[PDB]
This record gives sequence, structure tokens and C-alpha cells, in this order.
Amino acid sequence: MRVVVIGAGVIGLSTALCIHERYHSVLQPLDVKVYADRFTPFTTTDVAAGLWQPYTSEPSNPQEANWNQQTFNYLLSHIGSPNAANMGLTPVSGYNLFREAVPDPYWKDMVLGFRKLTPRELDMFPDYRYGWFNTSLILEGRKYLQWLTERLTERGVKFFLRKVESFEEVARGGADVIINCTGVWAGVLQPDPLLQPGRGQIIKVDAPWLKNFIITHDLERGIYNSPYIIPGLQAVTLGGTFQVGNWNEINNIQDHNTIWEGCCRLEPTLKDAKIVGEYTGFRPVRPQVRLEREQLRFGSSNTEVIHNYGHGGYGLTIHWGCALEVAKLFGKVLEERNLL
Amino acid sequence: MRVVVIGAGVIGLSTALCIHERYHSVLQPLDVKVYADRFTPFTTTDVAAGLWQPYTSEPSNPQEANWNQQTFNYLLSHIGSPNAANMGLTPVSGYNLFREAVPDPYWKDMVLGFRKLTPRELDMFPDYRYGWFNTSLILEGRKYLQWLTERLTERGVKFFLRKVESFEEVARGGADVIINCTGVWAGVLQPDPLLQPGRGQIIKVDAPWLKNFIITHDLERGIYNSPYIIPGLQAVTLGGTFQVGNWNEINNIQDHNTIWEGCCRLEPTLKDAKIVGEYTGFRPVRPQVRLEREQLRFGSSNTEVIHNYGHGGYGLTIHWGCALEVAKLFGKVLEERNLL
Ligand SMILES: Cc1cc2nc3c(=O)[nH]c(=O)nc-3n(C[C@H](O)[C@H](O)[C@H](O)COP(=O)(O)OP(=O)(O)OC[C@H]3O[C@@H](n4cnc5c(N)ncnc54)[C@H](O)[C@@H]3O)c2cc1C
Ligand SMILES: Cc1cc2nc3c(=O)[nH]c(=O)nc-3n(C[C@H](O)[C@H](O)[C@H](O)COP(=O)(O)OP(=O)(O)OC[C@H]3O[C@@H](n4cnc5c(N)ncnc54)[C@H](O)[C@@H]3O)c2cc1C
Ligand SMILES: O=C([O-])C1=[NH+]CCC1
Ligand SMILES: O=C([O-])C1=[NH+]CCC1
Repeated sequence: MRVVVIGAGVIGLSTALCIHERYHSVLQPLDVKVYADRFTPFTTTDVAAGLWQPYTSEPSNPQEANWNQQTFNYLLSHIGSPNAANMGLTPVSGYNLFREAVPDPYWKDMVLGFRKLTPRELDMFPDYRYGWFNTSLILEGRKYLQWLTERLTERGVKFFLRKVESFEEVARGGADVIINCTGVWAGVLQPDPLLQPGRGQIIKVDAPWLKNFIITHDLERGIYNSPYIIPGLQAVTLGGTFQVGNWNEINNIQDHNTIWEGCCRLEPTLKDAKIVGEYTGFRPVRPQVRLEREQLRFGSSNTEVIHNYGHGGYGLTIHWGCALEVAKLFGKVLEERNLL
Repeated sequence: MRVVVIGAGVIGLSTALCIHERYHSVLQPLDVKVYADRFTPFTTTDVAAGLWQPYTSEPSNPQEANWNQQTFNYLLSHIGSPNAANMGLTPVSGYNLFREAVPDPYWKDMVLGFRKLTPRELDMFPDYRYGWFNTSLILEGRKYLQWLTERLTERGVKFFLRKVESFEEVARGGADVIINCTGVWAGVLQPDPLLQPGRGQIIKVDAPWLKNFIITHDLERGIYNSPYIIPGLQAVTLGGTFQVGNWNEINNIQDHNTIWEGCCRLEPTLKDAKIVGEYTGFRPVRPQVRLEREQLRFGSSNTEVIHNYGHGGYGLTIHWGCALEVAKLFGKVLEERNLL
């Protein structure tokens, strides 16, 4: 069959791989090709902190909780492998600081070693009087993409720099099945008011002495609209902005002072940190992830399409689960066509 | 008063600073000076890993449990301050793997968030079926020694590169009080059958992606005669040797293999870790830390002496609790001499 994936982010490449690994043996020419107007490190995936943590609230679709859980285990099963770090994967323990007592997250048991913070530990962060501690994983979006690209390439998959203007051209181009992993820009290919950008700015800095992630929470200003320090492989990520509706791709000094001044107050040792870089990205916000099939006829050419976008600020946290689901829906596309 | 501190390690410098800050305001000339035949980075403290962690077995001396506690609370309180990292101090979380069940360490309540590992986590470590997880602190001996030095420098204390041949030469040289912090070579100035070296070799390596510490235990081969991965400030420490009675100051190939192969089997990502160095030091092994006074007359010259040595593998872990004890004993010397 001829598969066409649009999107070179974590959802694009992970879904492409998951599809190939699943049906390359049963399907003869499985022409999977990737179409993107910008590849790594130019994606939102590259700008991501990398940490594995869903929101503090339950998703509207419990399927997502399932997909997160599946993504943790998939990545957890890699801990103990020599190529874990080369995939951009490594463990990290950390805190979630609250200005007041909050209920446990739904993902409390998904993560490793969850427990509430003792007052003795809160003494480290005076601005907050409640929190959680747990162990999770780092999935450096950039490193993970270079890996997936490296993996898919050897799988025979071809990448093409192309801004898809419509599903039309792709279908008539020869696409038997089209996987739409276009993120926050999906509305172009097909209008969806539910998808809005969740602008975020970060400050990548050299502060290697920082091992633990630290995520503070302001219940009034919204999720990730509070400072956070999230260590990665080669650097640390400082952030604290989530602006929904903002399409400004430029870094503003206003947010630079909120992040820095906030993070530096969180961790005073940050004063010695050498700023490596600063970026801005658009989290694909949607009331719920769009992962479903859709048939599209274009003059007899009934082209099947499967969407997978709207992952907001948990794209790396949910990538494998969602990808596994697309492959499941791709099987049904294969069997209704009697192609299996 | 003229105080002569013998030893430029964490025990010398820390005890030196603890006495000065203690009596500089009440004692007019407080001639404090340090004598050492080797300074950082050529001390045992410079080779140390930095992790605050006593032995898994209880001590014969209940004072060591307290001194350990006092040291943790001292270092912990530095967390939240801007200079913690410049002192070589940073929080670290990690595991303690056993090949079988063991009893909880007396210091379980001293650390942060102590709890037993679960079957789910233990699966990560195929060679180990038991253990614990907790949060601790790193105290990079090298960086800390560079810190105490500069601190004491500005305090007025002078440092002299001189190999003391006997307490006598010092006692007759104008020393009203001597503080013995000579480490494992303490036996020279005064023989000690109980004091023996606990030779250790380590492998510094560039593996920044590693955030947690893993300390494996082989109950048959003794403490630290099993691989351990302790990440530090700028690098990662790989270890696994504790050979008492061994005075060989040369790095052997045998131990290199023990550490490398073991750690690389514990943490396979180590295959990409570029080695930065390889070191050998001698732990001041003693059934119990010697911290006590000793009057020594040298022909009317009654020189008071205060020993502080035999800290083995928990020097960085217990330094402050010991140093704080010396300044107390030193307080008795002063008042028994009517100098207060
Ligand atoms: C500052 C910040 C920090 C974040 N931190 C985290 C974190 O710690 N953990 C986490 O899980 N998530 C985090 N996220 C969110 C995470 O980055 C996203 O959920 C994830 O990147 C979404 O993946 P995606 O598949 O949509 O790919 P995206 O990279 O958004 O897009 C992939 C592809 O879409 C292609 N594309 C789009 N439209 C077209 C078109 N018309 N034609 C052709 N190609 C097209 C692009 O070319 C691109 O290659 C963060 C986000 C931001 C902004
Ligand atoms: C491989 C290894 C790893 C370790 N890891 C850890 C760890 O993770 N955590 C931990 O808490 N501990 C650890 N330790 C133990 C720790 O290093 C020691 O407890 C600590 O260094 C002891 O300090 P010290 O006072 O003996 O000083 P030392 O540095 O041993 O000695 C201080 C000074 O004594 C001077 N001196 C001695 N005799 C004389 C003399 N006659 N005249 C003049 N000067 C003299 C020397 O010049 C020297 O500079 C480790 C030890 C080793 C070997
Ligand atoms: O998108 C984001 O800001 C984050 N995602 C995981 C924790 C922080
Ligand atoms: O002596 C040693 O090697 C260690 N001390 C505490 C952790 C490792």
C-alpha cells in the first residue's frame, strides 16, 4: 500500500514507525513517506522540555490516560538498554510544587515512586506549602526525533520537504492512506476551531549540577503559567509560559523576565547558569486529542485518512500510545479492503 | 591562642572554619593555621565521590549517628541558597540495590523520602531483587575544599605546605592547641593499629544524561566492593573497590575492569561515556572515628591535642558533625585555661 504521513514531529515519526513495524511483513510494497514543511530541530517537539508528565487534571477522554500509561511502559522498558540515552531517554526524579493542597494526579500510579512531600522537603521551596515527588523519564524531543528519523530511514521510509496545501493533492498524488500528524497547523488542511495554539517560551541553560526537575503550579494563572526547571541530557530547561490563542512565534522580553526571574528565585544557584538558547513553540491545544479515521472521496478516489494531533503539552508523554492506536485503525483499513 | 590544624582535607578545613567562626569574636589573637603536605586536588577528599550516605550497618559509636545527622541538616539548609553549587552541593536521588533482603539503615529517617523499591522498579535492575530509594546530597570534595580554603583565607587563617614529623615540632613551635586531622596517615605522628587504609579506585566519566545514583551491594564482598554510579556536579563517578590493608597508590588494571564492566552492566548507556579520569585514594578505616582530646607535655609545654580522624568512607558524610564537636572540646580547653 501507499501511506502518506504529514508531520515530522514526535507524532508523525512515531506513528510512521509504529505502522511500518506492524505491517511491513504482511504488506509487500508499503510505501510510507513523510511530508513536512519543517523537520527537526524546527518542530514544536524540539522546543519541548522533554519530561513525561500529563496534566494535573483528568482528560475528557480516558483513552488518553491509557495512551500515557502505554507510553511510559514503552519507554520504561528501555531503561536498561545501552541505546536508551541515544534515543533521548533517561530517568529523572522531581517535585510538583503547589501554593496549596491539591488532589493526587490520575497518573500518580503510572509514574515511579509517587508520594506527597514532607514539610522538611517543602523547606527547600518556601514559596510553596504542598507538593509531590516522583520519578519519571526524559524524552528529549530533538534527540528522539533524530533517532526516529534514523530508524525510519533504515526502515526504507522516505522523507520529503513539502508543505501540503490540502489532503486533495496528497490523495490524488497517489496516497492510499494519509496520516495527519500536522499538529497546531492542522486547521489549514481541514478547519478545526477546537485546535488553538498554546504558546510557550523556554530558556535552555547550562546548569549541569541540577539533576531533579522542579515544576511549580499556579492554579490561578493556568497550567505551566508558573516557573519550572527541567533538566535534560546536555542542558536544563527553564520555562513558565502557556498562552492559548497566541500565535506570536517571536520571543518576548516580557516572558524572558517571568521565566528567568521566577526560575532564578526557585533555584538561586541558577545565577551562575550560562544561557545556551531561548525559544518559543506552539502546543497543539484541543479539548481532546484527535485520533480517528475519516474517508474522503475525490472523484472515485476514496482516500482513507487518520488524524492524530492536538496533544497540547503532553505530546512526548503520549506519542507511543496514540501511534499504537493509529496502527490499530490502519489494520481495519487493511482488512475492510480485504488486503489481509 | 595559637591553634595549629594538621590536615587540609574536608576534616581539617571544616574543623578550622568551625573553630574560627566559633571563637574569633571572643578570642583576641586567634592564630589559626593549617599544616598539610598535600593540598586539593591531592587529598583523599578530592578522590571521594561526594554522596552523603553512611554505611548500611549501625555504628559501634552512637556519636557517629548524630554527627551524620548534624552534617545532613547543615548541608540541606544550604539548599535554597544561591551558593550551594559553588560549595559543590546539590540534591541527588537514587537507589541502593541488594541481591537479597536486608534491614533498613539507621539513617533512613535522616535522608529524604526513604522507601523500599517495588517489584516494578526492581525489574529495571535484573541483577537485584531488593533495595531502597531516597533523596540525599552531593558534596563534591574537590569543589568544597576549594570553597573552605577561600572562605578560611578571607577569615585570616594561613596555610602552610609542611609535612609535620611530630606533634612535638609543632607543640614546641608555638602551638597552644593542635587539631589532628591527618586522615589515614595519622598513624605516623601517633601509631594507630585500628587505623588502616580502605583503598579505593574510581572512574570519572562524562555521562551527563545520568541524573540518579545507583549503589549496588554485594553482602559477601563488603561495602563498596560492588559497582556504584554516583553523578556529581560536572561529571559522573563510577566505583566499586574497598581493599583495606592495601597501601598501593597506583591505579591497577584489574580494578579498572571491575568498575567499568560492572557499571556498564548496571547502566549500559555507559558505553558512550567518555572517561575523564581514574583515581585511587585511601579511606581512613577505623572501627570508630577518633575524636577526643589528649594533653601532651613537652617540657613544661603542655600542648592540648584534639584528634579527628578515621572517617573511612563517610568523611564528606560526617565532617560537619565532627568539626562541630572539636570546637566544643576546644571550648573546654579555653575555659579550663581561664582564657574565657
Ligand atoms: C515550550 C514547550 C514545552 C513543551 N514541553 C513538553 C514536555 O516537557 N513534555 C511533553 O510531553 N510535551 C511538551 N510540549 C508539547 C509537545 O512539544 C507537543 O505536544 C508535541 O511536539 C506535539 O507533536 P506533533 O506531532 O504535533 O508535532 P509538531 O512538531 O508540532 O509538528 C510536526 C510536523 O507538522 C508538519 N506540518 C504541519 N502542518 C503542515 C502542512 N500544512 N504541511 C506539511 N507539513 C506540515 C511540520 O512540518 C512538522 O514537521 C511542549 C511544548 C512547548 C511549546
Ligand atoms: C574512592 C573513594 C570514594 C569516597 N566516596 C565518598 C562519598 O561518596 N561520600 C563520603 O562521605 N565519603 C567518601 N569517601 C571517604 C572520604 O573521601 C574521606 O572520609 C575523607 O576524604 C576523609 O578526610 P580527611 O580528613 O581524612 O582528609 P584527607 O584528605 O585524607 O587528609 C587531609 C590532609 O592530611 C594531611 N596530612 C596527613 N598527615 C600529615 C602529616 N604528618 N604532616 C602534614 N600533613 C599531613 C595531608 O597532607 C592531607 O592533605 C570516599 C573515599 C574514597 C577513597
Ligand atoms: O509543556 C510543558 O510545559 C510541559 N510538559 C511536561 C511538563 C511541562
Ligand atoms: O566510600 C565510598 O565509596 C562511598 N561513600 C558513600 C557512597 C560511596
